[PDB]
Amino acid sequence: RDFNNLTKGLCTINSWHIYGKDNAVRIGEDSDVLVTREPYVSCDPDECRFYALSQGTTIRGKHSNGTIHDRSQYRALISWPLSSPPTVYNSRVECIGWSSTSCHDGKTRMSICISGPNNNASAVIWYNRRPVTEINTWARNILRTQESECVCHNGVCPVVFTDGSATGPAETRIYYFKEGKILKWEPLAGTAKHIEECSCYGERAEITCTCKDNWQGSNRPVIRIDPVAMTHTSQYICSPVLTDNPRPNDPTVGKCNDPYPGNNNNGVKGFSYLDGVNTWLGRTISIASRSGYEMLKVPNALTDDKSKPTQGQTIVLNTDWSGYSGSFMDYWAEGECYRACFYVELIRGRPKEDKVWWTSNSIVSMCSSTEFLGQWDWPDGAKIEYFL
Amino acid sequence: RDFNNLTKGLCTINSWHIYGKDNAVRIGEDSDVLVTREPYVSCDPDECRFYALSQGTTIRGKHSNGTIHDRSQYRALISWPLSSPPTVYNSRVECIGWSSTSCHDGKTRMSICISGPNNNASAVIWYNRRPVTEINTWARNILRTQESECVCHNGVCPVVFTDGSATGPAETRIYYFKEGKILKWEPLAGTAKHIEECSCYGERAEITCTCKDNWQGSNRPVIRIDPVAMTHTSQYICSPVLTDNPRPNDPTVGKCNDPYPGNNNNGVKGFSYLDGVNTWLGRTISIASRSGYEMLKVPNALTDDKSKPTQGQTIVLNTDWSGYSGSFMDYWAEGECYRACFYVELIRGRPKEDKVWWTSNSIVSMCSSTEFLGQWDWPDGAKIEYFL
Amino acid sequence: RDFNNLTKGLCTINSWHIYGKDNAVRIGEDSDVLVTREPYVSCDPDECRFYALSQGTTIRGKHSNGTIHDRSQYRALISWPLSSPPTVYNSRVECIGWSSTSCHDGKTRMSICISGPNNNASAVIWYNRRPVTEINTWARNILRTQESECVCHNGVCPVVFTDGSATGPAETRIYYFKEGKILKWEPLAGTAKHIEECSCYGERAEITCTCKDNWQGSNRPVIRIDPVAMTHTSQYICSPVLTDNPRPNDPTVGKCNDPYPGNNNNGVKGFSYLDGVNTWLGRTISIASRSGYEMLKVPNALTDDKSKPTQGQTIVLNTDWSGYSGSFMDYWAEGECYRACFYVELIRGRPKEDKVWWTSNSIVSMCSSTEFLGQWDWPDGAKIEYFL
Amino acid sequence: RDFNNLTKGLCTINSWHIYGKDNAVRIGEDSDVLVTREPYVSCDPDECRFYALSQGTTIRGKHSNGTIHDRSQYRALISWPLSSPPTVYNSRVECIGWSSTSCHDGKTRMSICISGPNNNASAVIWYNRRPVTEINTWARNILRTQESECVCHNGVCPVVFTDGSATGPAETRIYYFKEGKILKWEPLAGTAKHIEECSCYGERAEITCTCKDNWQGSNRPVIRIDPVAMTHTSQYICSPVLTDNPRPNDPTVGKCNDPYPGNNNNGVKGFSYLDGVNTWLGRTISIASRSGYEMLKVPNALTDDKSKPTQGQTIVLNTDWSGYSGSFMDYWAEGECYRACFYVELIRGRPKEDKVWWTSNSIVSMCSSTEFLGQWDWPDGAKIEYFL
Ligand SMILES: *[C@@H]1O[C@H](CO)[C@@H](O[C@@H]2O[C@H](CO)[C@@H](O[C@@H]3O[C@H](CO[C@H]4O[C@H](CO)[C@@H](O)[C@H](O)[C@@H]4O)[C@@H](O)[C@H](O[C@H]4O[C@H](CO)[C@@H](O)[C@H](O)[C@@H]4O[C@H]4O[C@H](CO)[C@@H](O)[C@H](O)[C@@H]4O[C@H]4O[C@H](CO)[C@@H](O)[C@H](O)[C@@H]4O)[C@@H]3O)[C@H](O)[C@H]2NC(C)=O)[C@H](O)[C@H]1NC(C)=O
Ligand SMILES: *[C@@H]1O[C@H](CO)[C@@H](O[C@@H]2O[C@H](CO)[C@@H](O[C@@H]3O[C@H](CO[C@H]4O[C@H](CO)[C@@H](O)[C@H](O)[C@@H]4O)[C@@H](O)[C@H](O[C@H]4O[C@H](CO)[C@@H](O)[C@H](O)[C@@H]4O[C@H]4O[C@H](CO)[C@@H](O)[C@H](O)[C@@H]4O[C@H]4O[C@H](CO)[C@@H](O)[C@H](O)[C@@H]4O)[C@@H]3O)[C@H](O)[C@H]2NC(C)=O)[C@H](O)[C@H]1NC(C)=O
Ligand SMILES: *[C@@H]1O[C@H](CO)[C@@H](O[C@@H]2O[C@H](CO)[C@@H](O[C@@H]3O[C@H](CO[C@H]4O[C@H](CO)[C@@H](O)[C@H](O)[C@@H]4O)[C@@H](O)[C@H](O[C@H]4O[C@H](CO)[C@@H](O)[C@H](O)[C@@H]4O[C@H]4O[C@H](CO)[C@@H](O)[C@H](O)[C@@H]4O[C@H]4O[C@H](CO)[C@@H](O)[C@H](O)[C@@H]4O)[C@@H]3O)[C@H](O)[C@H]2NC(C)=O)[C@H](O)[C@H]1NC(C)=O
Ligand SMILES: *[C@@H]1O[C@H](CO)[C@@H](O[C@@H]2O[C@H](CO)[C@@H](O[C@@H]3O[C@H](CO[C@H]4O[C@H](CO)[C@@H](O)[C@H](O)[C@@H]4O)[C@@H](O)[C@H](O[C@H]4O[C@H](CO)[C@@H](O)[C@H](O)[C@@H]4O[C@H]4O[C@H](CO)[C@@H](O)[C@H](O)[C@@H]4O[C@H]4O[C@H](CO)[C@@H](O)[C@H](O)[C@@H]4O)[C@@H]3O)[C@H](O)[C@H]2NC(C)=O)[C@H](O)[C@H]1NC(C)=O
Ligand SMILES: *[C@@H]1O[C@H](CO)[C@@H](O[C@@H]2O[C@H](CO)[C@@H](O)[C@H](O)[C@H]2NC(C)=O)[C@H](O)[C@H]1NC(C)=O
Ligand SMILES: *[C@@H]1O[C@H](CO)[C@@H](O[C@@H]2O[C@H](CO)[C@@H](O)[C@H](O)[C@H]2NC(C)=O)[C@H](O)[C@H]1NC(C)=O
Ligand SMILES: *[C@@H]1O[C@H](CO)[C@@H](O[C@@H]2O[C@H](CO)[C@@H](O)[C@H](O)[C@H]2NC(C)=O)[C@H](O)[C@H]1NC(C)=O
Ligand SMILES: *[C@@H]1O[C@H](CO)[C@@H](O[C@@H]2O[C@H](CO)[C@@H](O)[C@H](O)[C@H]2NC(C)=O)[C@H](O)[C@H]1NC(C)=O
Ligand SMILES: *[C@@H]1O[C@H](CO)[C@@H](O)[C@H](O)[C@H]1NC(C)=O
Ligand SMILES: *[C@@H]1O[C@H](CO)[C@@H](O)[C@H](O)[C@H]1NC(C)=O
Ligand SMILES: *[C@@H]1O[C@H](CO)[C@@H](O)[C@H](O)[C@H]1NC(C)=O
Ligand SMILES: [Ca+2]
Ligand SMILES: [Ca+2]
Ligand SMILES: [Ca+2]
Ligand SMILES: [Ca+2]
Ligand SMILES: [Ca+2]
Repeated sequence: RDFNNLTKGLCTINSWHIYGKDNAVRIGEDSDVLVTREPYVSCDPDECRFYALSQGTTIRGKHSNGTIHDRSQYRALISWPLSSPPTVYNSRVECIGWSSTSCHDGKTRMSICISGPNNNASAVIWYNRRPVTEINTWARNILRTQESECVCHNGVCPVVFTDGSATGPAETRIYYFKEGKILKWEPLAGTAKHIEECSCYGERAEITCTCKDNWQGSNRPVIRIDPVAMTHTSQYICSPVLTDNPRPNDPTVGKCNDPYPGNNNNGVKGFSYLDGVNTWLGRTISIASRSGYEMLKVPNALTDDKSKPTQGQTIVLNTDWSGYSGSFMDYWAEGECYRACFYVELIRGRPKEDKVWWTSNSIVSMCSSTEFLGQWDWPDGAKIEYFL
Repeated sequence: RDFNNLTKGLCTINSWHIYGKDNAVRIGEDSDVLVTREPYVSCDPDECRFYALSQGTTIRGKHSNGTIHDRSQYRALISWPLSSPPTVYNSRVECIGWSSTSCHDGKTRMSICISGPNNNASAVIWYNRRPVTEINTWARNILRTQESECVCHNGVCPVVFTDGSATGPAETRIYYFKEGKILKWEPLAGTAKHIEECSCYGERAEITCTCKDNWQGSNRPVIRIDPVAMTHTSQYICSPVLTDNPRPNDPTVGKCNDPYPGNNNNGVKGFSYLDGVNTWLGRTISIASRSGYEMLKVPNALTDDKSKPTQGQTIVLNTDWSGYSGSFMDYWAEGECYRACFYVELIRGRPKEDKVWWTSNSIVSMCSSTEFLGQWDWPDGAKIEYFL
Repeated sequence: RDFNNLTKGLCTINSWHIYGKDNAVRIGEDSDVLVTREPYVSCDPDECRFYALSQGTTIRGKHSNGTIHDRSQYRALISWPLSSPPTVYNSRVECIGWSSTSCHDGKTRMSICISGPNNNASAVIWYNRRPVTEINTWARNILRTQESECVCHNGVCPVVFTDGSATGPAETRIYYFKEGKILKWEPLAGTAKHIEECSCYGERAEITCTCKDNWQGSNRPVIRIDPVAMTHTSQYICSPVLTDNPRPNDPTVGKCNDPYPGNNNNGVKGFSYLDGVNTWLGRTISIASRSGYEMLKVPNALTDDKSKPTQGQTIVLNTDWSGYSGSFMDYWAEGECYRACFYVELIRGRPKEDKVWWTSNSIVSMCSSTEFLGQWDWPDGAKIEYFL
Repeated sequence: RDFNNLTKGLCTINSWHIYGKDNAVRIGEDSDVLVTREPYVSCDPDECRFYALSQGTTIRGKHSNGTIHDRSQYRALISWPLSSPPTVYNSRVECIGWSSTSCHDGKTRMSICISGPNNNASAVIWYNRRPVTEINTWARNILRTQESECVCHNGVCPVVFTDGSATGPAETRIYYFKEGKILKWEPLAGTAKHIEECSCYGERAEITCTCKDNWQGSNRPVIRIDPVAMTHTSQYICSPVLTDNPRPNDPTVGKCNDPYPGNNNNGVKGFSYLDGVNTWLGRTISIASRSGYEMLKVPNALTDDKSKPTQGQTIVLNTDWSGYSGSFMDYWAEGECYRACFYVELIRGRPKEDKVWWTSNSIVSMCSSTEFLGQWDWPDGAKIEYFL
């Protein structure tokens, strides 16, 4: 109909309720489920769906061997009905590639897939299910993007890309698209020293992205975008409650404009909702591996370098595997506020579980509740032994 | 379009005709059928569908081992086309959880799923396929609901929940929802001493629920709801034709306001159509187990403590496994009256058939006929030996 | 929109072109294809689909053992997209039962399924996918119907049913339905001595049904129905070109009002297009078994007791298995005439191929061409050995 | 809505971006994927889909044995969602046969399938999913057509057919269809000596077809059609950059009106975009087998007998199997020009890989970009050893 405008603020997050869970690995042990990774969730005005990068093979299939690898010609961005697993028969291919993002502007959806060899990748921007624009690699070193939904305001959908080194300064760009066309792009500015895999959400005409500094920071970089002025700023979450993985133990004081040191060249896609006292941070429980997952209410985390948790909710036990996590919201829901949501990728297989030769995942997702709900843990649920 | 109003009375039930049957267990022996239990049927203005709580695994899958358990993080309310089996590829997830209800108000559908550990469960009410309201456990002991469809009148959809003990007094509440929002809730009143798993239907602006007294009664408690005044009453079916399972043998006189004694802390979800002389009761044939199923016309069963059968129809032979049973009607059918319908869950596997490690079921459903139709029996039809 | 009216006459049939073929048995050797029999084809204003009676199991499934049996509680009328096979995942259940018919009146579809034990069967008439009317057995001996599509004119859809003996006089009735309701029914009249499994088509406000005399005739009985007056007549195809199976060899003169003798208590569902010189008869090539299939142009076959073929087309070689055959037309196609169509059931398995324990079939269907097209043969195509 | 008119010219092709890839063989190793060959892509105003000739069996199925054969009664033209594989459950049958073409005229789609024995084949033209016209073989020797999409202009959709010898002069006809009806047909004229499997596209009210001279030419014949005047011309691509397979090595000067000699009675379906300096030719890398695939910018290839490449892009490495290739465009995309697209059939199995008994393929497809994008190679990706 008309382009969606981020006119609402976030609902008060007093807890998280279960939203969707596909049990993909459990089910796929005996059905035609595609191997995936890098999943996310994204809504259209009339439906919300699961998304992920397929590996072009079923989990039980012999070609599942080797799926620990991130980039190949057999990957594609696929979407499928909420809480169903990604099967060969119900998965819709959005585009071909090994890195992606996607978002609905209120009229139709834009999907972006990057493919290519490491030194010669290219992004193709699809709009209304047709290819419209292409962008060639600018630094010839793994052109890559969000791996979770983008956000639009009045037809303008900003997207963060990075090209170049993963362990030194790289060239990050913010593209402002409208109907799949490039209105403008800027180089990253601000104090964030390295950006990768941004998780974004929008509220009150502003888009907030919590990304990952693979190079040096264990605290997360944040990019705040003005989609009208088509400008942005960047900094790090000030809070001592560190949210990357791996990471050092939490200090008593964090860093607002520099990476918090202790762990180099590694990390995991993650997210946060930065809204004053209504601030919630997601993170793996383990400081060493992609294990467990918890949400922590850390009032003013973005700007307070001594902020610590006032409430929390465990999502996945530390004795269970987690993975990437990102933000999304149903911008077309009823009500006066946007309900914050997120997903956690529950990785199974390699490298942690090497008795099998594949790597895949399932998805669990929650949204906020203004109630103070009881908590449960949500593991993948599959028994690896069954796959042997 | 407009909210549906319960303006019609029930059609005269002179017999029951076959409505739907999915043969899920037979088919699933060699196809991707999800393991389920707690099924039901519910109609939208343009389609009627089968519903059930998936176990997050196929029957042939290795994760089917252990599905005798009722609550886990791998369950979800799913719906699928009438008479098809619940397959991985055609099952639509309504919400995540281990206890549910769902009903269409004429404009859109409300689905409710409860999830959580036993001492910290919560219900999330979905409307128009979006989460709208959440209710935290009030007694910290297995918050649970109907396991069959709710009913709406002018947008108001009452739902019966129970939280607390299964073998002593508990806290049952009647919630009046409208567009997924809580208009009001009441504690249970009347003479019913314990309520669980209500089976409801509506006619002439009144909603009748036949539930189960797990604690003491072998006769069934009944809750009659006024969805306009948003008030209710409760009693037991007066009839000596006892309809819970297990149960003692039928006496010559029943109880109207107390549980009929003889069997404690056990029972099965069931239903009835209480409409004066047009009254029909469903029940297992066996007084000891979930075996067989029959419909008995017991005129004035609700109010006559000496009422006995005047007609009957066998649905499932006593040599075949049955299970839960509940009511539903197509409130959007043509004609001058609502045609009473019901389903019977045909449980296969554990605990009765323990040579297999799973527990699942298929569904059979009938609706009333004003004709006096010949009868057939409708078993699940699967051979357990094939699964060995 | 509006009820369809049989305003056109048949197109001139100069040959038959391939219309649809599902290769169900070939495909089902390694995919989730339901076991079926008694198939047919029927069109809606916007789509034409394959129909059949499922056996409630896949062909590869262990429950396929015993599917030679015609009636069980596990059968149902299913429909699926033209030329696709009947799979667990794409088959839509129309109703439950072991004998059926179905037809679209231009506004919506009426489907009829009969279920029950032999002495207590009942038909339930569905309209707009809802049960509307039920008819109890009148002779307590296998109430049964067409097994191919019915035909409507101005909302009136006549259907032929038979109840009683298969080897002596029975009680055949013609029901005139409108919106699933019974407007009227008549007992069979005319000279046809026994009627079963009528194959019908409509043209110029008249409905012609070629049925089967299981009792005595090797020539086929024909019922011509006036859907406006709601009256009918019956006789036999006069032609010496005999079209039942089994049957004696063709004589030089046939019978117009008596069964042509030579074979008792057996037969096969079949069809014909009786339109003066534009008359075409279908039949198995073998006089002993359901083997092969051919179309023969026999001018004035219905009324000329010495009529013999003037043209022909082989459909299935005598070295290949055939089975039931029936008529249907797309009453919603463009043009000035109705194009005659038919299907042939290609039965595989028992009793002819007893190395397997199942019985199923695939479907081949053709429509007429005004051209004189070259001919091909169309076998099922599966290798039974693969199933061993 | 209204018939589409070829009002735009081609976009400038500066490189090719990835459009779709189904990874059919990889996926089908462990899922219900139909065996196919002769694939293509074709768009409707609201969706673009993959098309191919099914073999009526899954790849893992036992009936896959022998699928190297081109014509049988078990083949059919099927279409399925872009980039999904052709599965038993998502494949839509357009018509039955072993040679086909299909195209949308802006209002609805026309599909053509030819079936029959070699000496008695016939084409049936479907429009709006109904059979409308039939054409009998005129030379009694494998009536055959494009194997890729046709193109329409103001409702007129020309199609090229060939009947007769594959190794001597044959009878090629150009049919001009409108709503499935024949408006006119012409015999082939011009200097092309033999025509088979034309790949066509339209721009500025002209339709260009790059075909294959199976008899003598290693350079490709080209047919340019005027869909308004319903007339055409034919010649060969003048360029010395030879594009059939097998073929001799490239000379320094080609032939404009005669086949370039060196290889007789063999070839492969291929295509080209002939647009002055914006000319791009596709071809296998190997001159001996269907191995590899590359796009070469050869300015004025059609008319310049000394034209050589000025740019290029490798699509499939010479160490990977290719096959047929053809053209298609989304005539309903936004913008001022038509974006040239093509697909490459990646054949697996026999005859090159004879350790398996089947022959199938997957599909890769690209569209042009005005950018100068980096290149990747796109192989089928399956490991034959897994199928052993
Ligand atoms: C039924 O359901 C309800 C609802 O869920 C249940 O109630 C919830 O219970 C939760 C668990 O108790 C609770 O979550 C905790 O909240 C704490 C904050 O509240 C307390 O402090 C505030 C502020 O003073 C008070 O107002 C309030 O009254 C409380 O006293 C958080 O602090 C908790 O998080 C910390 O602990 C957990 C372990 O429990 C860690 O995993 C987590 O990371 C936090 O601790 C680490 O980080 C901090 C900050 O840097 C460090 O100081 C600390 O030492 C830890 O650091 C180590 O560990 C991390 C992670 O591994 C590592 O990176 C670091 O380097 C160190 O090694 C926790 O979030 C909910 O708020 C509460 N909800 C409600 C509404 O009440 C109820 O129990 C359930 N009922 C039943 C019967 O089960
Ligand atoms: C073709 O189809 C038609 C249509 O279906 C077939 O006709 C039907 O036939 C049915 C079977 O005969 C019949 O069903 C029975 O109806 C009885 C009522 O009718 C009779 O009584 C009335 C009232 O006097 C008369 O008007 C009428 O003329 C009849 O005489 C019911 O009473 C029957 O139910 C009882 O019996 C069955 C076993 O048959 C039990 O399973 C059932 O639970 C009932 O009996 C138990 O309960 C009562 C009440 O407390 C006890 O008194 C009794 O002792 C039993 O108690 C024990 O068992 C229960 C259950 O296990 C346990 O809990 C308890 O503790 C005790 O141990 C039965 O419903 C249909 O009405 C009839 N329909 C029609 C339209 O005619 C026809 O036969 C078919 N034709 C062919 C050729 O097959
Ligand atoms: C390319 O394609 C074209 C188009 O398909 C091919 O041309 C077609 O070729 C067909 C086969 O030749 C042909 O079909 C036959 O047509 C005959 C009628 O035409 C002839 O007679 C008329 C009338 O005089 C002439 O006008 C005309 O010129 C012809 O001369 C039919 O009579 C044929 O049917 C009979 O024969 C077949 C076997 O071929 C039997 O299976 C069939 O049942 C018919 O014969 C039985 O029945 C009759 C009637 O009672 C008996 O008299 C006879 O003895 C047989 O009876 C025995 O067998 C039956 C069945 O088993 C049993 O029940 C009984 O008891 C006895 O045991 C046949 O239909 C097409 O018309 C023709 N089409 C066209 C447009 O030309 C062309 O060949 C192909 N090209 C190539 C290169 O292959
Ligand atoms: C990142 O991505 C970019 C974008 O893709 C990469 O850049 C591309 O690199 C490509 C590979 O170098 C390049 O493709 C080549 O383009 C040549 C034309 O450009 C050159 O000549 C023009 C004209 O003078 C100059 O303007 C220009 O500056 C260049 O110098 C083509 O000529 C190439 O095709 C020929 O070579 C390939 C092998 O590379 C053959 O397979 C192909 O068939 C062509 O050669 C055969 O055919 C010709 C014509 O008859 C014969 O003369 C020749 O001898 C060959 O003949 C034999 O082989 C054939 C085929 O087997 C057989 O039939 C015959 O009988 C003989 O046996 C090639 O197309 C892109 O244009 C370029 N793109 C851009 C935008 O720059 C970049 O490298 C990537 N980066 C990294 C780091 O990898
Ligand atoms: C989002 O904001 C823009 C205004 O910036 C709205 O766009 C206007 O919509 C009406 C109706 O389509 C037009 O007549 C105006 O010209 C539109 N645009 C501009 C850019 O002025 C848009 O409708 C808003 N979206 C919603 C859902 O209300
Ligand atoms: C069910 O009853 C309510 C009346 O209580 C009907 O609601 C009215 O509908 C018309 C048309 O939508 C409105 O103009 C009235 O204001 C509505 N509501 C009320 C609450 O007054 C409703 O239409 C009835 N449903 C049906 C199917 O007739
Ligand atoms: C089939 O015939 C009936 C007439 O018998 C047509 O029905 C009339 O249709 C118009 C428009 O719906 C009405 O105003 C008339 O009253 C209708 N019926 C009768 C029974 O008189 C019907 O439209 C015809 N069908 C088609 C497709 O034209
Ligand atoms: C393609 O060209 C034809 C004109 O040749 C357009 O057809 C005209 O469309 C309008 C509206 O449908 C009619 O009133 C004219 O009579 C149509 N036809 C002719 C043949 O004159 C057609 O609309 C054009 N297609 C598009 C998409 O614009
Ligand atoms: C099922 O689980 C039980 C309990 O863990 C185990 O002992 C049993 O062997 C399992 N059965 C199968 C077939 O795996
Ligand atoms: C099929 O059933 C028959 C009869 O019960 C039995 O003897 C036979 O062995 C079964 N065949 C198979 C393969 O199970
Ligand atoms: C395939 O068919 C050939 C030829 O009939 C046969 O010899 C061969 O063994 C078959 N291969 C397999 C795996 O069945
Ligand atoms: Ca880091
Ligand atoms: Ca399988
Ligand atoms: Ca009880
Ligand atoms: Ca007979
Ligand atoms: Ca050639």
